[PDB]
Amino acid sequence: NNRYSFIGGRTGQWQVVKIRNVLGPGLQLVEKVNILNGAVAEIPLDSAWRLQGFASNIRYAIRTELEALQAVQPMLNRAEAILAVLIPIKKSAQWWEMAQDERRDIFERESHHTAVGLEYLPGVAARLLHCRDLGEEFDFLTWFEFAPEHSSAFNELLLRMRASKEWEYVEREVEVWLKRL
Amino acid sequence: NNRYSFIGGRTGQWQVVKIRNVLGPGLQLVEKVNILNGAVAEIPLDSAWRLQGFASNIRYAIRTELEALQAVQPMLNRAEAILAVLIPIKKSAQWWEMAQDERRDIFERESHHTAVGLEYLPGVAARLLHCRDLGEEFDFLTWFEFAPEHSSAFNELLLRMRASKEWEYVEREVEVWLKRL
Ligand code: HEM
Ligand code: HEM
Repeated sequence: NNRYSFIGGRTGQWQVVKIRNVLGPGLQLVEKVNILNGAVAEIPLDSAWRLQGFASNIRYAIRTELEALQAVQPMLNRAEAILAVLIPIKKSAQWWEMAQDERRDIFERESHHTAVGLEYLPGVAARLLHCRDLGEEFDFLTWFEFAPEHSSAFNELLLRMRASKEWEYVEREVEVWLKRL
Repeated sequence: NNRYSFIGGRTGQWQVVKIRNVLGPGLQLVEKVNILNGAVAEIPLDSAWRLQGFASNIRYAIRTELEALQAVQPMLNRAEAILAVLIPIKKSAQWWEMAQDERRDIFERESHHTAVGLEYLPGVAARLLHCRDLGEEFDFLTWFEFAPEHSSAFNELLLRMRASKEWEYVEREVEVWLKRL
């Protein structure tokens, strides 16, 4: 199953440390996030929101970039990786109307998204889910986990990405900061 | 809503003319296809199969190709376009493991998918739905409609595509020929 749900509520594997509503409408503060490898039909009664997305095929990375990523990408659930961040992201209609070469050029040629990100592996385990096609309010769910010693580096990564040409097309973004229970 | 379901059975807006089980397991012959804008969990007991997929963003076409397509592409639902063909397609695992530059290279540089297809517009209207990400048995639902005068031209297009490098990665394919009721 390539579908995952993130339920904000009073149960889950992750305790919410804080929620930062970076751009556009935020997400209601909750105690925990519950991650499930499947679709959940309705938001539970005592829960505040449900996000969902699916794992999918590569859209932009070229073979040499994939080879570099797979060489350093860490697994999930490392013993030391007790911190995580869930960052749902929505991109603008102007982004989605662009052609494939236009979006690839902004993504890598102009913003160096992969090249910049590669600097912060193997410290940071990063994963991507897609959800525009499900009709969700966000387009992507991005997931990161790392040990506390890499907290400052991860903030530096965020600083760099938010200044990139690609981020001129981000129109909604929320950070859910988490600690493993 | 970008989700569409295709229910093969006794009712629908389209009459089945024939089903050509081109490659791999076919689809049961039915009287009609009912097309619904949205997901459907269950189908009538009278129905034999359900297909589903979603409309999505461009994955391969570059700006100059989009410009050429927009200049000649017809709209769906032309009064004259009383014939349609629903062609579900599944590509191999080897295809999906490839990186984005590798798949683009096969799609256009080697197979001339868009260049060949442009030769059959404006006669043929077309739409692409995606469903690998939904866990479906096919990867794509492709849709084509045209006036009867263009049936032989469409069959020629099929012949040219099935001979391309890209089609060496197609592992399941069915043609559901339809007439608008
Ligand atoms: C930590 C190191 C990172 C690496 C190695 C990395 C690498 C990548 C790669 C290779 C892709 C393209 C996947 C594809 O071709 O389908 C991608 C997509 C994406 N990443 Fe990153 N990334 C990193 C960090 C981040 C961060 C910090 C964020 C958000 C703050 C982020 C948000 C996204 C989004 C939204 C996409 C989807 C882009 C689109 O399809 O338009 N990534 N990432
Ligand atoms: C009739 C004229 C046609 C034109 C102008 C055309 C053009 C295109 C274009 C530009 C794309 C890329 C869409 C994107 O970038 O996301 C595409 C994708 C596709 N087309 Fe066609 N095409 C035609 C006919 C056909 C036929 C006859 C078939 C099957 C029998 C077909 C099957 C597909 C499939 C399966 C894809 C998705 C490829 C993938 O994502 O791997 N097309 N077409």
